[PDB]
Amino acid sequence: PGLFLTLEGLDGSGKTTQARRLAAFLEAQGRPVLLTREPGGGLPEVRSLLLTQELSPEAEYLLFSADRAEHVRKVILPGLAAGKVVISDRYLDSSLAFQGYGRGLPLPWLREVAREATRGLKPRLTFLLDLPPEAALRGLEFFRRVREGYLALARAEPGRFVVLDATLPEEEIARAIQAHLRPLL
Amino acid sequence: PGLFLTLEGLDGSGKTTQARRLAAFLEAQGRPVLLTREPGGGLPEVRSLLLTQELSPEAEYLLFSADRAEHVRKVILPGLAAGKVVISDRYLDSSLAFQGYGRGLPLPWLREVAREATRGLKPRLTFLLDLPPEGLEFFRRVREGYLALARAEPGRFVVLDATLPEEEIARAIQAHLRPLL
Ligand SMILES: [Mg+2]
Ligand SMILES: [Mg+2]
Ligand SMILES: [Mg+2]
Ligand SMILES: [Mg+2]
Ligand SMILES: [Mg+2]
Ligand SMILES: [Mg+2]
Ligand SMILES: [Mg+2]
Ligand SMILES: [Mg+2]
Repeated sequence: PGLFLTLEGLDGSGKTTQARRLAAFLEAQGRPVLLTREPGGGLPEVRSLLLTQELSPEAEYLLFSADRAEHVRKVILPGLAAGKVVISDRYLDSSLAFQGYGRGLPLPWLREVAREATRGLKPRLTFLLDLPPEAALRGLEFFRRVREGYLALARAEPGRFVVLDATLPEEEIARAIQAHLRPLL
Repeated sequence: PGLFLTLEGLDGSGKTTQARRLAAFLEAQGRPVLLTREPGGGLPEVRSLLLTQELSPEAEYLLFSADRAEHVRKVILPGLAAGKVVISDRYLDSSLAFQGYGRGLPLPWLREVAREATRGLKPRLTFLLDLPPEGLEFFRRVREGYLALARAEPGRFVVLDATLPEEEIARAIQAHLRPLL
């Protein structure tokens, strides 16, 4: 038991919708599931703080890392230990795309920080809902750096990333996630 | 140039009292000074997050580091660039002693996190007010941890007996500084 999955992409890429549909799919199959998300699954106040405040990228990354540290320890690892499929809407790859490719932080430092923040926990599969910023349902150069950063991450770890066309019908996307998922159960 | 100084120790060691007196002493010597402190110097709200019940040592450190990162960029480096004496009541060594020696986090990771957080900025001198720790086992660890950090960097740390009268401590800080004036 225990299966750790994540969803990634730009805000408005369909992640919550696809996390919900994946939950329901797994509920329909009798498989215990836990939905969670970042930011805020570890330290809710990190999410609400950063709604109205803009910090250096380093400080932003470090707040998200503290939230992720609590999130992994109090939510994700306990859920996995109970044998659940734990699905996180955003995880480490979010910081790497947004604070790294987006705001310019060096990836090897981000990962060194993450190593103890996440206790080395990595998803078995990560679904990237890929689209241009203009297609997001909810400046443009920044968001394009993020989109490309995600695609770069996916190219480096083709054993973990599944890249999906986020502009396809939500049902069609969900059925694609289910086919990629079927061999792992 | 600008001069970066820190004060360290357990809570109740007098390090805040000495930070305040040093600032006034330099400020009455005409030298422009910036008095600041951690936690709160970079992200004043960090104080709320740090009080979270059952916070993991990793998360606690990462919170202090977030404040520290903002502190260095927005307050300390600009102060130093203006040629001020910048005095910080607590800096990185507080995390090394409390979250490393106290809560058990590995020092090399703490330092690697710190290297971008702080942008490598080290105090020229750090005044450690050494107070006997009287849970107690945790404060013994922290107290001894601080002494170990001082032993490792004997040019940077000035270890002072925190039970001496306050004005004697102030005079001993002043004497260590006079060669940088
Ligand atoms: Mg991920
Ligand atoms: Mg992290
Ligand atoms: Mg730090
Ligand atoms: Mg210090
Ligand atoms: Mg500090
Ligand atoms: Mg190191
Ligand atoms: Mg001590
Ligand atoms: Mg040292």
